[PDB]
Amino acid sequence: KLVRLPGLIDVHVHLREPGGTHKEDFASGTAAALAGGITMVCAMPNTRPPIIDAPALALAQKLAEAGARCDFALFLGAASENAGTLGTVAGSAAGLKLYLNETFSELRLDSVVQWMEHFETWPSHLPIVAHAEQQTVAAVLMVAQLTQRSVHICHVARKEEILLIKAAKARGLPVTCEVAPHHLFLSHDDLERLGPGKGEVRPELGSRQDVEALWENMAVIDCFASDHAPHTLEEKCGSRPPPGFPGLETMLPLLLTAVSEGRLSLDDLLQRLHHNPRRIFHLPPQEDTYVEVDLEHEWTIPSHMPFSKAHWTPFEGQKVKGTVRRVVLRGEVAYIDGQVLVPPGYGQDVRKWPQGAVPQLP
Amino acid sequence: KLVRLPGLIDVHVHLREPGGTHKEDFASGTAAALAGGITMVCAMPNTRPPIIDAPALALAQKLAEAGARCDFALFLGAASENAGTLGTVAGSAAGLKLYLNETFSELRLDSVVQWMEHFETWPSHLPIVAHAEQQTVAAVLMVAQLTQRSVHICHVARKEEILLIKAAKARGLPVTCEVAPHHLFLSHDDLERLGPGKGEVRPELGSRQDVEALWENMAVIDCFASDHAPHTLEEKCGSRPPPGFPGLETMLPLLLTAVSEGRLSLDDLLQRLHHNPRRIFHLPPQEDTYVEVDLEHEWTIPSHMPFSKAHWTPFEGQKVKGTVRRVVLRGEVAYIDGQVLVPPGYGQDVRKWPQGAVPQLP
Ligand SMILES: NC(=O)N[C@@H](CC(=O)O)C(=O)O
Ligand SMILES: NC(=O)N[C@@H](CC(=O)O)C(=O)O
Ligand SMILES: [Zn+2]
Ligand SMILES: [Zn+2]
Ligand SMILES: [Zn+2]
Ligand SMILES: [Zn+2]
Ligand SMILES: [Zn+2]
Ligand SMILES: [Zn+2]
Ligand SMILES: [Zn+2]
Ligand SMILES: [Zn+2]
Repeated sequence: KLVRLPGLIDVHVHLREPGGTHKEDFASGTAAALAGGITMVCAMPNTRPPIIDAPALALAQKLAEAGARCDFALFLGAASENAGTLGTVAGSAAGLKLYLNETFSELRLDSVVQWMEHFETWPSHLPIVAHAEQQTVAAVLMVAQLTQRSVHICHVARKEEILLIKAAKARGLPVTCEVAPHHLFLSHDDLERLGPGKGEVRPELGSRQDVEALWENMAVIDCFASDHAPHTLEEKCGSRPPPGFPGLETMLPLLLTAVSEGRLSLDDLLQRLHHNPRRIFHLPPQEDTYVEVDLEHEWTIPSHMPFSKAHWTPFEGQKVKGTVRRVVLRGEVAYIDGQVLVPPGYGQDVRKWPQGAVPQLP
Repeated sequence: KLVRLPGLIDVHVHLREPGGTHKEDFASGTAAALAGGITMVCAMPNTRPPIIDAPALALAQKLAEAGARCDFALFLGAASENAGTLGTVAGSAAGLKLYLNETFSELRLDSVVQWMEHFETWPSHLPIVAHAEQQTVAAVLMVAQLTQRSVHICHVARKEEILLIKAAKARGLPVTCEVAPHHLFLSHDDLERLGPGKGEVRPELGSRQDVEALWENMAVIDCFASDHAPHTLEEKCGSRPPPGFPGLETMLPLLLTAVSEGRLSLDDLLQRLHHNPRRIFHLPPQEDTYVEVDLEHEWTIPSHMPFSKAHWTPFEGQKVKGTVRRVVLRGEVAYIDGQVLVPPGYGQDVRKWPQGAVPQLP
């Protein structure tokens, strides 16, 4: 007996095209999404070239329309030079992404004044998301208040961060957040097995107390999002390991395992992988789109999942219960039992759909 | 320049059919919905016969399928005799409605033990909503905790209630709520004009401080819902006035006026009349469905709106800015500039759509 889920949405993925296609491309990363029960992805802008201007966005749109197998929206990235220049193209993006800490990105921002300039110039009705760790969460919240608008915090990883966000929500402030599976299912206790190269990720793996705090504060977590961040094993284990884990293919199995154990409900999961992504990013419905899962199937995560070009996973050896059996996307069988059945280019840019524009006052 | 909104959802309406069709019927009440920019309604069970058993639900379903012009879901009502009897039909309903205070209903419940029995027997994945005023909010929240599940509070009207819910949300409890337009836009100050018969409503009109508290605590309000509760003028002004206001045709114009004044954003409105109704009640998308509004049109609410058989309104004389110009429902023009263009029976029971079933574990 299979359970029918709606089309799940991952608001934080790295698909590496353009410029990093040995790590992943639209075709492989969206194959990984479908096999993970994800029918729509929002792709981050820290590509090569980075998606920080209209020409780069135009290139990325065509690459995605030609390669993606599931539907998508593309983020724009904030830079030290582009505030006030994105107004014509802003509504065509998923949102604007700010990189406020050190990670796998060249998109620095040297001053909180540059953050303020982005919050002041980006259209006020369109999403802003931030990589903002520890005190940076409080700092970007201050900027959001000074400019009288909302902010969404990416990959919340620490007790410190979730409690800060909790306090802000208690004061009625417009902040939402997401949490990635590795910050719920891995911790410092896994660093010995992973080793120092594989274990590199930003935000770093937290303590057991960090993990426990995120679970205890599930009500504060608006979304789950993988932060699928593929790099090859050679890169992860070489002389300058880049931070990040692949995660599209493992996210839903890990979370289904937790549902089966009573750690959260099926509804809690569907709020965080479907309804709340829709409402925070004003992402449209996908007609005739659903995911069939088998909640009884027990299996062990292998050394690499089938699709991501990362060809490794930090969750190797974990026992899970729940698997994706079938995905239907806009009336076509997209995935069955390990076979992707829609070609590169089947996926579409949801921001071009009439129902995918973010509503605004004239 | 018109603004395109998604199809709005009203999770709390009284359509009076069966048994009260001089006040409203499915055809007139859903005409009123469309003219108010509402494309899906959830109809309360305090009809004659009340929708408290499978035969009554079967009757109501056929009446709604034949009369409704927009899409709908039907609530079941809790009674003193039906706990544990609704399991076969529960998933076909919008949810289960508990009447916990005195109002226009015969659906009493004499004991909190009966509340507990409903919370214990109703399927745990399906919505429960309550008419629960003042301390009754705290009491039903206690029952929800004892039985380890969620509850949604209907028509929150008082500072006392919104602050209680706020405290519960700060403790991570699974409670949501809605607010009706008359508790945002009318107060004790309007009782002299309305008079004692027209002014009868449950919850009663609040003080200026109650109204101010709901506005100040907008972040706590998950949904707007009209509690469209039509009665004729003769009934409202006769010897035993029933409580309730019609409200489908005035809700969106009143709220658009508030958006235009900067009291809440367009997004705040769309969360509360579209995204949050969807996610709390697991209501499906409506394909090719949207509402076009004119935000500049100023007008004064007349003594009765065109469609509701109530043929009166408590908002008469209020100046509003914003009007519904066009509604498209599932690819057909449903409403233009005062003309309803879909017949009775165009609307469908969204719980019968494959995408309209509430997901559950096997
Ligand atoms: N999280 C990571 O460790 N790496 C991400 C970037 C990010 O989300 O910061 C990547 O793109 O590799
Ligand atoms: N609110 C009212 O005053 N009346 C409503 C019932 C209700 O929502 O309690 C009605 O059905 O007339
Ligand atoms: Zn990041
Ligand atoms: Zn993110
Ligand atoms: Zn990232
Ligand atoms: Zn939206
Ligand atoms: Zn009521
Ligand atoms: Zn209600
Ligand atoms: Zn009611
Ligand atoms: Zn749902």
